Amino acid sequence: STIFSPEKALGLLLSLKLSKWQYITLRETTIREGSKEIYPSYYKVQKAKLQCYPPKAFVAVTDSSAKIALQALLDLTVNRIFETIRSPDAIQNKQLILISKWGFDGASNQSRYKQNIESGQGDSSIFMTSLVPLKLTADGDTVWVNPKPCSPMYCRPVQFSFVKETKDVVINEKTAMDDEIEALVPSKCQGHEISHKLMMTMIDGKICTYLSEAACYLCLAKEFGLSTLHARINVMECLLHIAYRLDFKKWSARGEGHQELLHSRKKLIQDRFKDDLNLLIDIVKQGSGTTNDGNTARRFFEFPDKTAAITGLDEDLIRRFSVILQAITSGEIIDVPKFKEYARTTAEKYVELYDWYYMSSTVHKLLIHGGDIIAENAIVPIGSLSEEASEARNKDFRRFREHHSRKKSRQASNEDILNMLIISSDPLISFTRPKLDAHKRQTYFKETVELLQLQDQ
Amino acid sequence: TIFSPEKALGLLLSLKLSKWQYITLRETTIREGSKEIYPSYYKVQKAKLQCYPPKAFVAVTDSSAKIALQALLDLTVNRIFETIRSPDAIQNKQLILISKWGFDGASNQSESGQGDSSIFMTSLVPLKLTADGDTVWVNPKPCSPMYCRPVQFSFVKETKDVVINEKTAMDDEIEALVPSKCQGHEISHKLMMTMIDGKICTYLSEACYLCLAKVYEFGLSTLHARINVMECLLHIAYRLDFKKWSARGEGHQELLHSRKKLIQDRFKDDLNLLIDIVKQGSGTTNDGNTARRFFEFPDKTAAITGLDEDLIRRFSVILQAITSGEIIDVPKFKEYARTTAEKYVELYDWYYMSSTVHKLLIHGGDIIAENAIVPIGSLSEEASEARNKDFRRFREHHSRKKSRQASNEDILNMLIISSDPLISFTRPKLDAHKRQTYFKETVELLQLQDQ
Ligand code: NA
Ligand SMILES: [Zn+2]
Ligand SMILES: [Zn+2]
Repeated sequence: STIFSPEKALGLLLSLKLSKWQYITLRETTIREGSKEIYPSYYKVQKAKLQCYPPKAFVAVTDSSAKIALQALLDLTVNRIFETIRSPDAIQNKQLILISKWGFDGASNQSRYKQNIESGQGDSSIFMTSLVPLKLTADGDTVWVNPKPCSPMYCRPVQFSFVKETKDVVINEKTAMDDEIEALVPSKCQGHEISHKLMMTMIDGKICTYLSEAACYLCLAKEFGLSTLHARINVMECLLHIAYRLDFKKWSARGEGHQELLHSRKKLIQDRFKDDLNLLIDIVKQGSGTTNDGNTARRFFEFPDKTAAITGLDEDLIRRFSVILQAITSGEIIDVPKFKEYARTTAEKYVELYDWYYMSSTVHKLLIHGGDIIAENAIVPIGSLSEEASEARNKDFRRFREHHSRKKSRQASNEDILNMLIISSDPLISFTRPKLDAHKRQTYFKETVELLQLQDQ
Repeated sequence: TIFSPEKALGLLLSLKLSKWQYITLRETTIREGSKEIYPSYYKVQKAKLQCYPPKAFVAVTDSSAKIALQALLDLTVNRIFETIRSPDAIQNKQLILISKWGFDGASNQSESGQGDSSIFMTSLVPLKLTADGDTVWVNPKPCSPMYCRPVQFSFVKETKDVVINEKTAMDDEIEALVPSKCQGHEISHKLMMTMIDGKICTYLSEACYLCLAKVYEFGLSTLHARINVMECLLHIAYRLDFKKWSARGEGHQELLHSRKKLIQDRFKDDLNLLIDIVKQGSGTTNDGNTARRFFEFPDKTAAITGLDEDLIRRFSVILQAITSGEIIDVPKFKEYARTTAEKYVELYDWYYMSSTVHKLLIHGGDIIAENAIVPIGSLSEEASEARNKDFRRFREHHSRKKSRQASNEDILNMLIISSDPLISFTRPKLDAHKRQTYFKETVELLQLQDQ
């Protein structure tokens, strides 16, 4: 009776970032011109939103943290997965196997630059634990399978607190998860009974050394959890470091008078980013040396034509690295053979231009082993997704503050972001969301969509 | 296509849609099996170009922006003709377009941005198109910003000088007005400077009959109406402890100041509002943005100030009707003002009502009825607030020296698009913003109850 389902409307809502009253006015104004099979009522959309939420008795929103009980979240997901299977009349109901993925990561944030003058409340540092469902197995066969195993569209939020990622809080979160994992592991839906097998694979290198108290093969033709956030930042930094040394073109600035003009070049480029782009590109807040958020790296690659004029780097190289990071962070399906050729050539262009600066471990793992990592669905979006939430609460806090107190508006923000994270990671809602945002449509390059083989023009 | 490019462009403004929100909205609407809905953004952008006057006086500096009204009137006349049902007006030997003009200034507070951020805007409104004395076209919203054509806005504090400076600078371009041309008809222009308050009139020159309601002390500025009523309510709130008009008295000043800071503190911990904060010269630099938030939540403001909630919402509903620019049910408004007035004396007969509150409640119906409400000012404020947002977006991809003009360039255009006669003819009766904020009593006064 309506072109857009209430759930499909909710998709269009997220894909466009439309407000409640923009959608109501969009509806009314589109009716008054003679067509009502298009959009449902917002009453129907609000109900579709409510259907994504888990029960209110399992959701803990403080002025600090936010937590869902892992039992409640898995059961919620199972139900919404069944509503996307073509004919959920499966034969094995004695046992279904839902294979799921989990992990955690942390991101930082800065609201312009405001020291001794705070623009609101919030630690500007978020720590999020997430879960992703992978395969639905009955007697050894695939019944339903995740179409985007590394997209944030299936990155369910479990518990995010606005705390810095300590070695302790990592171990604290592992045992806090392992216990609620090791304790309860059943589920029920639509007559079938579903057990859960969880794998902690959304983990980077530093977390692994924590949990244990503690190499290429020489790189054959004839590897770890790659964070989208970590890839985007450590490549910007690698490109910046090359830019500072363009005067002498040597990896080590240890030589006679090289350090003298590296700092000279670095200050020229730092100033160029501030007045040409309003970017604090390498400005340090004494937190071991590089307080560059994912926001800073995102804007460093947003305009390859301009970053090259600022840094003195080659535009071809910069655009190549940006297109790659876009494909990674989209969460969409990447044409692995088409990607490997693009990565293999980007590497060739690197040594063509800057063979003197050795490739960072992150750049090596990206360009040289990135094709395989994509192919084995081993890319971790908790990082970038955790940051995008932080940017979105500080936005919500500045909106709620105008009619609520600080301690109350700070929780109304944690309440709303948990919801926004649930709708966006909902299997039935994500089942009909556009392959690329209005944001992704505007920003992604010609080469990027070509790598994603997207017919979502 | 269901939406015309101009009608889509209206939907664009009414929703505050970005270029890429509209493109994705279109694509996503096709991908679900329906094309006939929205036109291309190139066709929408072409419609935007059609509102602009030529390179004749695209004058956007790092400071000001100005259009010659000859180019603007000819522009307006042409866009007015595109809205008449049957332009078979036989009498074309002389057409009389009667238009309205004036100017007003607004201030602003928030220094990280660029700009003096105090704006002074001169605007023009077309009223009637006369053929041999007969109505050919008539303004459907004579006080709405939807027909408030911008002539020149400079970022200057409204000085005594710049008023007279603007008066003769406008007066000269008047006598030099050649009759406009469109569709074989010849249109002469008669302008009246009535969008003017009492302040401007005493400059140019170097009352109640014992009250009788069934210009009217010059009219009513929407910007000044919201501020001078908020301030009147606050002054009542500060003196609630002793219930006397005079702030003098035995230690009254001591507890009046105590109440004023109590309420000022409530408006910060509850609302993040600077209610009477001064940055220059022992003053009361309350923005039009500040008055909008003072009335946005009458149930909450009343707990803060200790005032009667009914009264606050009543004053808010009225100021919303005034500022909407839409047509107000004059008989239904007069009854609403005349009852709000009764409620005022019911609660606070001890505080004499300010002249602005008197003019509104007692003479406001008639001022509405004679379309004597001036939106210059609030429009200048919404423009000023909208440049600071473009500056914050353009700066993040452009230098300051260019972003300071790219903002002035874009704001003049959006003031033109919003004041374009053909676009406003098919614009939604009330914004997406007005949907969320306007109260039931407000919509009923505009009689938009079912839209
Ligand atoms: Na508005
Ligand atoms: Zn290797
Ligand atoms: Zn009177």
